[PDB]
Amino acid sequence: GSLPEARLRRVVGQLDPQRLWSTYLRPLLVVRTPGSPGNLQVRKFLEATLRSLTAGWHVELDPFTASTPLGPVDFGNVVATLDPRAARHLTLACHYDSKLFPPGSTPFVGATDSAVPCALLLELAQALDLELSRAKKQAAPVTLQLLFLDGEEALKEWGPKDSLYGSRHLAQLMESIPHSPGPTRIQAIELFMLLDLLGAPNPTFYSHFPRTVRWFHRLRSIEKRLHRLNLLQSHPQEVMYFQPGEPFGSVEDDHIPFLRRGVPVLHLISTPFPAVWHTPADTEVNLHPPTVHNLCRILAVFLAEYLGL
Ligand SMILES: COc1ccc(NC(=S)NCCCn2ccnc2)cc1OC
Ligand SMILES: [Zn+2]
Repeated sequence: GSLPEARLRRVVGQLDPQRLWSTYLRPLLVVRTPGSPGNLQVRKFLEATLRSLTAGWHVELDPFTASTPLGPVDFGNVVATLDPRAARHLTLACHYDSKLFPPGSTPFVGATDSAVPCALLLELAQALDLELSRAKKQAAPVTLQLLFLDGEEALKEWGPKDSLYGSRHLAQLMESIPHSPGPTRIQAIELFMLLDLLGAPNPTFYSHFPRTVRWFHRLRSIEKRLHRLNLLQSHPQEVMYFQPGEPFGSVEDDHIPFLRRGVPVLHLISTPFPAVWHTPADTEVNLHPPTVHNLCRILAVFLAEYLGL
């Protein structure tokens, strides 16, 4: 089910690039390492923004303390589920923490990693609010869930035990909570789409999981179409972002604890990584706004086709 063209143009017209940039992105671009005041302030900002949406999302924190290389630290995942009555949901996810670096440099704000992914989820929820509201009122069978995960990044060196604090905790939590039909909230996740490392110029994505390749092909088909319809900028070839063929390698990320429990995953991560990755230069001024908005348009069409909005 692809959107009719006139309806596609209306959905793209519901996006507001200034809102995405100023209302959703800019407030995130602060140091927000786990346990920090700035991380708490970004967590509160995400929650209050999500609760304001007219669709009436269920918004809850998953708070926990875990041992880290810095000692005990408190983490909190933000979990927004549009209709908690629904059997299942499309889940879109990203991490809202920023990686800790030691004092004495320009502060690391992780603009691509992952402030842009967070702002994209907020803008999609806002831009499709009316249709999401009306689909919930119709008791649609598949709802939408947005996860803003804390503690993706290593606190002092990446490995199985110093990374993915929020996603490890949340997948285990969901496994422990019954859901109908379920039998647990893990089985309610129909597709887990993880956005990471977005906003740099010239991203390239590959399909990381054969099991979900049909959704990857759908994103490619949407890129192609929007290009044809003169709705992408700085996009001189038909297919630039969604590359065919095998990936250059897999990337450990917040999907792992869900993948291991049998959840279907699509990993929407640029590979190669942004040039600025894990340097202090991963900032607003180094983002490529036309690429951010192109990605937002592709995702908005994807979301509207996936949920029948
Ligand atoms: C510089 O290019 C790379 C460096 C390392 C890896 N390998 C892994 S397993 N990375 C895990 C990344 C986790 N993450 C996501 C966001 N911030 C951190 C791959 C890279 O290019 C494909
Ligand atoms: Zn990172």
